[PDB]
Amino acid sequence: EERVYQLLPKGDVEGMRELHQRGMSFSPYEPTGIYVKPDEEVVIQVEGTQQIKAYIGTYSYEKEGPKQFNLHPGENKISSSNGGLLYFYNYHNTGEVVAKVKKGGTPNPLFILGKHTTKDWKRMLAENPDPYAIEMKGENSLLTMHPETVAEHLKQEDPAALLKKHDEIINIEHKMSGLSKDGAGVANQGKHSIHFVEDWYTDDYMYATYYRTAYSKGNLESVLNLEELTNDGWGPWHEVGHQHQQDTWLWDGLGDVTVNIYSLAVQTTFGHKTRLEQEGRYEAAFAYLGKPDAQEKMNEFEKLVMFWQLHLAYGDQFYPNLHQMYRLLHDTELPKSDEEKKQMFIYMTSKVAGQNLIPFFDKWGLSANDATREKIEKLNLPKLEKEIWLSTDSNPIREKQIELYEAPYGEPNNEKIQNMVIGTTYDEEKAKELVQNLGEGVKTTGVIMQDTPEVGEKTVKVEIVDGKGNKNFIPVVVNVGY
Repeated sequence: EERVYQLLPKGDVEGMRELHQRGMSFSPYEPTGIYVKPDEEVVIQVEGTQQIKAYIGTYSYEKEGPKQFNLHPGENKISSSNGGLLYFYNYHNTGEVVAKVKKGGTPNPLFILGKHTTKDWKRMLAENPDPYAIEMKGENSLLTMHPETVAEHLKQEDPAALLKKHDEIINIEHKMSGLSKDGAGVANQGKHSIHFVEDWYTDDYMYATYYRTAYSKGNLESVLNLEELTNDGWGPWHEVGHQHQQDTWLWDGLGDVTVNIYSLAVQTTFGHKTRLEQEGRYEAAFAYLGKPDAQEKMNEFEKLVMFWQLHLAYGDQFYPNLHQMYRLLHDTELPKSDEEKKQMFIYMTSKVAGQNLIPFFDKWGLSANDATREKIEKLNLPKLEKEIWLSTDSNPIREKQIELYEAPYGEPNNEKIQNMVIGTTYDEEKAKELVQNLGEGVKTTGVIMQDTPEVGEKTVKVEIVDGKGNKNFIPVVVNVGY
């Protein structure tokens, strides 16, 4: 027969990662529900002008990593020694690409939310007894699991409710990161989903890396059981949070601290008490509240306290604004060491809050130097009027809640990938031609920023600004060269 695919332009995962200042990429996978046997050839033709990429094998699902393929337009034939599930990758930002599989491959269960009913699901399982894998695709999530594991932990008649909840969790963490589906620039979440994989070939408990999050055998209950995902899902919340964690305020000792900021966000949004409160981490942390070497003698979960206190003090809009402001940093102001990251955080949080937070950080053993103190001083920020360093979830000593950052709107010049010499940080005219559809009173500054100075079809950032002084970075695809 013939299975055809309409592959919408999803964009580049690495481009969004650098834009978001995140440490690992989201998933580039577009599931097909086709399984390719080892050393079996598949015939796929690409109808259209643009080319696409393909995968055989699933990240963290087999012993060997997946094999990547560069598919040129028209008829194409590829094969893989290890075999595996077929995926496509339309890394372009515009133009849908038609890809039809007319030879090779075997049907593999793929449930798609908002497209398949319980009837389709029941039929899907019956037609494919004991399959290679079960795949369940939501709006923002992809699940690749072993069938026996799904049979054990899926407590509904279809994966729909499970996929709805996974998307909700992901949307919560996107929001906490100041990322939205229709955001512009540093507020654009991108069009790539988060991948959840059952890994039978690792000893790690749970982990997160590039392109996916993974869960070792025996530890999938909180991923597939809807009730456990909602009530005891700290695991998957944490791993998803790890893919949101931005490095610019991640110094040594925060690796398993700031990730849980997103975890606490999910836990409270579902109407539950915080892990800090239920483990009494507050009382333990307050034992170091004032100590000169407090930060050194505190553990990972104790340091988490001061981060959550900022959220409770200035409302749900704090960390969304903080994430965005960090993405707007120019190359020269990016912190390049743990010490600089610490000092930067004191300044950035103060600017977001709109208050001098130096005494708050002083109490938690994070002292600002004279340069930082002076830099904050020039902002003429009002003092703290309340002691927010004693704040808990059972005691919300808030401050003035702040508004959400309104980033100026702009679009890439997807009409033609232009030229730019590597190392270009300022060019008034080329920058103007790189963007489209600017908001009222919105213009380019001429500032251009490539996070990782590489030559080729790479993503660079173009700075825009409105009348209020607010700025944004518009990600555009440019042909960089020597």
